[PDB]
Amino acid sequence: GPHMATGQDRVVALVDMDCFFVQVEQRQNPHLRNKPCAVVQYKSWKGGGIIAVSYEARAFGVTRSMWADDAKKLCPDLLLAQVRESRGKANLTKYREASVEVMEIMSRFAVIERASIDEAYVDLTSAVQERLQKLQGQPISADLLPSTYIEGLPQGQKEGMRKQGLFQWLDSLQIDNLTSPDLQLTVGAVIVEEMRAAIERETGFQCSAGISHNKVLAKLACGLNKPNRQTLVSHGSVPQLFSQMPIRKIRSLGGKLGASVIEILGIEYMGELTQFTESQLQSHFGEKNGSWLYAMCRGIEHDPVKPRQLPKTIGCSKNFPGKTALATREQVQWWLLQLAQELEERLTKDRNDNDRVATQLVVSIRVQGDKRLSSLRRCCALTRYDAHKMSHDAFTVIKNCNTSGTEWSPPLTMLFLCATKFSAS
DNA sequence: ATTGTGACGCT
Ligand SMILES: Nc1nc2c(ncn2[C@H]2C[C@H](O)[C@@H](COP(=O)(O)NP(=O)(O)OP(=O)(O)O)O2)c(=O)[nH]1
Ligand SMILES: [Mg+2]
Ligand SMILES: [Mg+2]
Repeated sequence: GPHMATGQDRVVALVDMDCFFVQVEQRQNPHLRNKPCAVVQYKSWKGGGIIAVSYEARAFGVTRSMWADDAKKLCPDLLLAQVRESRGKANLTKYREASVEVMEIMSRFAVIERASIDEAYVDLTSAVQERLQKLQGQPISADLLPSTYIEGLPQGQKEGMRKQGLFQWLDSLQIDNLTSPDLQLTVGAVIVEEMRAAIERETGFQCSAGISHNKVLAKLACGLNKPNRQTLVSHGSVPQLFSQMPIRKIRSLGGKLGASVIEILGIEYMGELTQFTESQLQSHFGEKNGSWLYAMCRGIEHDPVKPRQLPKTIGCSKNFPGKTALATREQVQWWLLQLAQELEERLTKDRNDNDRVATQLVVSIRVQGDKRLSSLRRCCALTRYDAHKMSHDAFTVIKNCNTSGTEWSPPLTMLFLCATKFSAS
């Protein structure tokens, strides 16, 4: 009753950019705007692999991970932008820099946790307290939430249903109680409207946001009304939402763990989790997962918004599939040097921008026919931002995989260099 | 012959 804490302390938002790499290319190339288009990596093998799709193109069934030739079968007027290639590999620099544009704007409003190239969490609890004090009890106008959806409303066209849901939400608000969680979420959603307006005005990119009380609900909410919309998921809307929410839709249950939850417990939806005691979940899925699951199916999650705007690692990766697998010593050296050269450029820029230095170089390889994605992961010291030195050290650290008596065997299907263990500089 | 990243957990 009174002592059952509800995980309504925080206001957390998740902002994710809509079809981000396509928007970056559409800003640079006006001819792609308001068109079915996608961004691919490479072009020789089946026209390249798609990693980003505009919503127009999605209406035709185009998705990420499709080959571009297959996508063209679904969508014959599809436009394609290609990722830059450098030293024979995909170069994602332009999007990392567009990302930084967006992150720098988000940082003005609150402390953010970069969750990926195109998305960040925001802890808005302090900002909402401030804005609540400034309103001095003034009610909240639907003008202030022009793109906000309220999940589970209305109850009892799209813009119409959205505005109906927003009016039902706003007429039920107790605006006098500075401590009502629902009010706090509302004020958060006003601030997130302002943040998304600033992002679009200062970059031309559009995004969606989830506003809720924790990261998992914010992230789930963010997807509910993409594109170019934001969704408030209240604590009170969790039971209905989760009663038909497949377990795999929750961040981190989309894989092996989620499948075991489904299979062992004999359930399909998030809501059904509430019928198990914490100990039952801890027995089946370990003590941590169990605690996390017991709280999560009630809408409660405690993972903090970490103050971390920058990646913790900087890495360069390239597959060598099938008959392009590296089979000679010269080949492994030339590609370790290409990877090391890109890594060096990125690290030198990181040092000058962010006043820090990586201290550990990780080399990962896959050998042909291996089942695993990574066959060997070995670390060594990183003492200089010198590509020739890094590549030589990667070779020294992996050379004892070669079973040849000039040749390389088994042939390498992946090289991966990664700088980690950063330190102030 | 999705590929290229990046976080975090387990032991
Ligand atoms: N290299 C590479 N880049 C990828 C991959 N997957 C995604 N990206 C890149 C391209 C993506 O633009 C970007 C962000 O990924 P999302 O937020 O998951 N997708 P988006 O923003 O496109 O659409 P939505 O509106 O649904 O959020 O990361 C991949 O497998 N490989
Ligand atoms: Mg996105
Ligand atoms: Mg994303």
